[PDB]
Amino acid sequence: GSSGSSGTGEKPYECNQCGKAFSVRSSLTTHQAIHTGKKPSGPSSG
Ligand SMILES: [Zn+2]
Repeated sequence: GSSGSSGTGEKPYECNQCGKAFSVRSSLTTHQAIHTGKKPSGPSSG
């Protein structure tokens, strides 16, 4: 599609998991909590 920030593009920080927009990136981080989605590696590796 059309990808580019040259005109139309408001609310750069918004949630998609449940659908909740925000204002400050700091806010999105506070909401990311309930939206668990991490992938920490283990102490061993192959
Ligand atoms: Zn959400």
